Amino acid sequence: MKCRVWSEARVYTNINKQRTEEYWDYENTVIDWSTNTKDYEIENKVGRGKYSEVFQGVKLDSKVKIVIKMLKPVKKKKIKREIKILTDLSNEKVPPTTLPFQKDQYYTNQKEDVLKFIRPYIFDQPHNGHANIIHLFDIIKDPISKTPALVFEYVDNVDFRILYPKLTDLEIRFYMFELLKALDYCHSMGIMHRDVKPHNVMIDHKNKKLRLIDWGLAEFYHVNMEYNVRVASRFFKGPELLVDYRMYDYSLDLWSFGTMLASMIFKREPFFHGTSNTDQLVKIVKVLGTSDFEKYLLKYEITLPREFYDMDQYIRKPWHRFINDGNKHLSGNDEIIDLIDNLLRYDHQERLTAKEAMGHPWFAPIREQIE
Ligand SMILES: Nc1ncnc2c1ncn2[C@@H]1O[C@H](COP(=O)(O)OP(=O)(O)OP(=O)(O)O)[C@@H](O)[C@H]1O
Ligand SMILES: [Mg+2]
Ligand SMILES: [Mg+2]
Repeated sequence: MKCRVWSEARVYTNINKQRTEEYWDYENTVIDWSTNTKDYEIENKVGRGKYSEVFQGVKLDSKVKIVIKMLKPVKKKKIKREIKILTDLSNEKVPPTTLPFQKDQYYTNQKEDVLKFIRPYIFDQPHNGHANIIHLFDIIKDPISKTPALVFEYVDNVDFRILYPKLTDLEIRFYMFELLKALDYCHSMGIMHRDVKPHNVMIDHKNKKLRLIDWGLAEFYHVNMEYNVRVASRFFKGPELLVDYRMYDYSLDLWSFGTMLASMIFKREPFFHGTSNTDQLVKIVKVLGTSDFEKYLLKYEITLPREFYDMDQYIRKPWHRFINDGNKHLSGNDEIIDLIDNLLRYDHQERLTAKEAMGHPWFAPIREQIE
């Protein structure tokens, strides 16, 4: 019961009032494990993360190449949550983002101060964002090792530290547009991803194919719910997580998207490089400035956690200052700077929504090629 000023999502506010217990209540599901990995031939390791080791394999009946995510020990409800979210997203018969746009059903937060953040531009067309969500094929648990495991669609992915430096301006615009479609869809489904970052974005470059993976930290959005702030990874944590504003929403994903984008555009990786939890906030404020930070704390009447009282006064760094000859081919236009500026805001309510971001001028060359 931490928050003083209450906050609600600007968009898609009431999805989980519309949808009921059988959709969002992951704790009261029972996982239908497959008793055997007999349907699969498990090959070599293709990746890892904080919560898993991931192995390439083949589904023997169809010969489809898959991955198997072997889950490290965690609370069992986290496993139920990942499975529920993945199945909700894949099993929706008519993805809401494929339907005709309805503004009154979109901008659902009707507070006067929140409505001022509606942008003059918006992508208002149906889209295939649901097709950018990784597909879960099976749930398996070996009888001998007792290891819970998730079988997914395989993506032929290269580490971002190898791929991203090779990408052209137009290719970054393309892929980041694909990511926004995925986010618009999961948000429309009343779900926050909460771990948006390069390692969780599979790209098969030769097939121009993008998948948003790793749904293990995702959560259902409920109006005025206070969430744990110890989620995501240090470098991608929004200001709300650092100052312990627990009543956050889908906009957290857009901060993460923005920080990922800022890294690609300015070629500084990671963009906010904190040496500790404390210093992570310092790295952010060093950029956005102390002045707007304090206005933000005042707006929500946030009592700053104890650790941040040794913070110095910082003058805002204009984005222009991040431009240099190494990156100017990606950063040297007004459009990208304005996009980044409108994503990376202290106040979560101020940030572009996925749909607004998709309608931003920077994506014009991508939108042009849709029809
Ligand atoms: N479908 C896939 N195709 C190819 N590689 C994958 C796939 N799924 C996962 N991987 C690889 O395995 C890694 C770990 O998977 P994932 O991100 O789902 O697990 P995690 O342990 O929850 O990660 P995090 O530490 O970000 O929470 C990924 O970063 C990726 O490199
Ligand atoms: Mg991951
Ligand atoms: Mg959104």
